[PDB]
Amino acid sequence: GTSKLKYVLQDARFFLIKSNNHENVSLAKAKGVWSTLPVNEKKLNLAFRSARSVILIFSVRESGKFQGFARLSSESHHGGSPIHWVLPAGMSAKMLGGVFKIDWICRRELPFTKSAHLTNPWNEHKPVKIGRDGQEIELECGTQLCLLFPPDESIDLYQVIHKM
Ligand SMILES: CNc1ncnc2ccccc12
Repeated sequence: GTSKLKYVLQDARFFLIKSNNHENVSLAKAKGVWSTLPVNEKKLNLAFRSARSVILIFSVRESGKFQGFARLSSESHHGGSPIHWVLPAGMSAKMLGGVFKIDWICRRELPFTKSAHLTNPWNEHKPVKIGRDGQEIELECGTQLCLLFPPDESIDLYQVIHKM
């Protein structure tokens, strides 16, 4: 069903995460963490304090798909265990030092071909597949994009709801 999902998405903020590689998205699915550059680190830290849920929607570059989406459960933190990201060319581990804890809501893929009818008012009404890392997605677009994903029966939204 979709009722607990819709409850989680009600009045959420949505952000596009564009991973350069698959390795870090698999790590993020395994460990429930994400790290971004400080400009997006600041944006997400602000959004986490402002909304009942902040949803990150992942897509790895060149894949033609989204790989799932997750909810921020914390602000970024520095000083923990060095998460072994595959660091992109031009990105240092000090830049990715901020670590967000995330709860996955769906780890299933969605091909871009299935989101062609959805455009983002905060990105000039471009198809929602188009955007740089950190691009905020408007409420209705983001909600409808999340509802397009195949349900992930492995995930129980009860624990997620217990953090809102
Ligand atoms: C886990 N950190 C990352 N991994 C892969 N690509 C990225 C692109 C922009 C910012 C952060 C990235």
